[PDB]
Amino acid sequence: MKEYTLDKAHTDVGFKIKHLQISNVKGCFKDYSAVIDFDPASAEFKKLDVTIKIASVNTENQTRDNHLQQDDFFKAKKYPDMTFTMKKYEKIDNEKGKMTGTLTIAGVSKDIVLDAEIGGVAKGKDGKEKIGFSLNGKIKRSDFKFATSTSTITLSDDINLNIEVEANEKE
Amino acid sequence: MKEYTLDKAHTDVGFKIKHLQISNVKGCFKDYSAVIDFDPASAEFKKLDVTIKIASVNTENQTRDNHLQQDDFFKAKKYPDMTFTMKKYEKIDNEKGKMTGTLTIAGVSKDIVLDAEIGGVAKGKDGKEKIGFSLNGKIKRSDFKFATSTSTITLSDDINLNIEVEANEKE
Amino acid sequence: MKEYTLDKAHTDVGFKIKHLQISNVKGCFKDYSAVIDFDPASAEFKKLDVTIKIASVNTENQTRDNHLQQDDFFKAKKYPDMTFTMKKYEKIDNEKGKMTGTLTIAGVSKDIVLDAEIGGVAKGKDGKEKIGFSLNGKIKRSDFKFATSTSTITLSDDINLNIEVEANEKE
Amino acid sequence: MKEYTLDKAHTDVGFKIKHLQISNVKGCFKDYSAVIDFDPASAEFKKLDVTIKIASVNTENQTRDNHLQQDDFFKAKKYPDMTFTMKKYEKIDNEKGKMTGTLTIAGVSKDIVLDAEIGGVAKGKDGKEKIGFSLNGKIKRSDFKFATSTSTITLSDDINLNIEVEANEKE
Ligand SMILES: *Sc1ccc([N+](=O)[O-])c(C(=O)O)c1
Ligand SMILES: *Sc1ccc([N+](=O)[O-])c(C(=O)O)c1
Ligand SMILES: *Sc1ccc([N+](=O)[O-])c(C(=O)O)c1
Ligand SMILES: *Sc1ccc([N+](=O)[O-])c(C(=O)O)c1
Repeated sequence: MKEYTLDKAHTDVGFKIKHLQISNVKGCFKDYSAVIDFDPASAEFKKLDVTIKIASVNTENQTRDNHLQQDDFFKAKKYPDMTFTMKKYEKIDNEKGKMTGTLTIAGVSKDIVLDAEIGGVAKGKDGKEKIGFSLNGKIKRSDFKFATSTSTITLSDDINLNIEVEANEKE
Repeated sequence: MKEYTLDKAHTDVGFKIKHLQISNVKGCFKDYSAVIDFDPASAEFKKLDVTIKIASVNTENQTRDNHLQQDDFFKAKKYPDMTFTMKKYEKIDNEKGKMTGTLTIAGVSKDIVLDAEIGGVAKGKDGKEKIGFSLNGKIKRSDFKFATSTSTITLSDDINLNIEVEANEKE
Repeated sequence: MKEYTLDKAHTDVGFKIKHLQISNVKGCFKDYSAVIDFDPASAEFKKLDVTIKIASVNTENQTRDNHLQQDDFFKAKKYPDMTFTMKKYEKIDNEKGKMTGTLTIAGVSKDIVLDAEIGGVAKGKDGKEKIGFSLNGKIKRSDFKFATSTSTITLSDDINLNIEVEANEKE
Repeated sequence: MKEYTLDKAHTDVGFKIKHLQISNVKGCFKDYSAVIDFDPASAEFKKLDVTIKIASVNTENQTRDNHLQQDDFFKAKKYPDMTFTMKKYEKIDNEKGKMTGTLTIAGVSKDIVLDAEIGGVAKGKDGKEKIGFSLNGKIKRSDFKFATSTSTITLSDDINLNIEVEANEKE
């Protein structure tokens, strides 16, 4: 037998423990188009039709964006775009109204409600109109059979839509 | 009614979705002491007794370390230190053996097994001995009623011990 | 050395693996009171004030119900009741409207919106009025600093309110 | 305006909230074969070779068992069986020893250690030998690239092996 003293300099009294962390993935699309018909006399939307290029997704990360395009997500090869079609705008007042439309994600379509909040209506510098509104609402992954392989535990079943728009009159 | 065109520059077609992420918290203790009796003739440990100052924890983060000291973790005010006491070393060969001892965390004591792996035995530059071994093993939070408030979901019930030691002869 | 044959009858080739499962806790309250002023000429609510006895919770399980009363949940000793006070009803049509009111849980108050859906308005058998409506909406635990000890991982931050009411005229 | 009183009999003041629950899946295999060479003079294993029919899995549930056979698990069509081959038994004493062998799951092979605990050695009623031992150890899903599609969050990366054997001498 013999006696030793630790060399604290090259000794590590260590442990590893596994924990979970919840975080929001925030994201948008760089490439989309829309048709907007709005009546500032009454603060009513008349037609709102949006097409989004799935390809142009951005969640501030280069490799997860590619993965979104694959079979277990968007399947962008087969279904390159997602679309929203307004069916009904029910005004609450000049600032607020309930929008109902058809959302289509990878060929599956469901009718959703978004909360329209009008942030500002104006006649601009040049005497031509502008508006700044938002559309907000929660859709369920399950309702669109979207990313069915991924469990509702790992990734929430709820997606929260926040569409923030500035827009000017045409021609 | 009137027609608008989005100003893509001040429009954001956005979404938020919640996901979970699993990660290892790695950590050690900066301040501990040990008594080590080892016989290089036979590669057997004779006595190994460690005292760790809970206060000196480090998981590479200043604020979680403080939180570890609180009631729902270490309770360092009441139980400032954790201790290991070897009871039995069962040699497998010169590189490997099974160590059995008493671990005490916040006043609760249980007998654990660690896997001893001898990385190197030597007579040094100056003709005095050295050794470099490791002790590895999994303990269960539940076995020590440790952090009972925190669910086995958020934080694993398993803690993985990795004690890496370099040490030299005494006097 | 010697050769053996398993007795399949008293041999078990076994394994254990840990998995997570997501489930809805559904619940209601057995004991509450309300004041309801409604105008069937216009399908508008005028006053809606509810008081719920936290004590009377029921999630189909005797022991979790008790636990709900404790400090890390309702604190029913200090805050025996939760209250809702209508501030504003904004009609959409005769079937649908947006209700805004003050919810109070354990002394913390916040203004919420519920979606009112009128399932049926009637003059009854005896020529006295009835109505059957629902109130639906999502509140956030975090908004009320409710059950702060429990992580948003183990238990959702979102509570989904579904108030289903049948009601008859007074005196 | 008009005043109503709830019909408590057909009124439900209700809520739904999502929570996670951790549970052990326990399981075994009904159909396997083994070759066992053991020396009761020294309490050493000499040869231990097991073949397990993946098909015969049982986790007390008819539909999850089928799912285990599919591509995202065992792929039983391609890889019908899992095998263990002992390479080395290192005795600790007559009750305990460390077993090292090759585990193969769906064509991927890795060397594992199991803790052998001898529960009983005997010469039976009829003067022929018996033994009753157990083999215990943790393997990692990731080490065998097993069920790669399923996240380490939903299902633990750790599988815990508990092989409980009774066995009698041959011919
Ligand atoms: S367009 C856009 C890019 C990145 C992010 N993001 O922060 O990950 C957003 C967003 O917050 O919606 C939008
Ligand atoms: S002593 C020490 C400090 C920090 C870390 N760490 O990486 O968080 C370790 C470790 O990896 O064990 C040790
Ligand atoms: S009042 C009531 C009791 C039990 C349940 N439950 O199913 O757990 C409910 C509900 O579904 O809302 C209501
Ligand atoms: S062979 C066998 C069948 C069922 C179970 N089970 O309880 O799910 C076991 C086990 O506990 O190992 C074994």
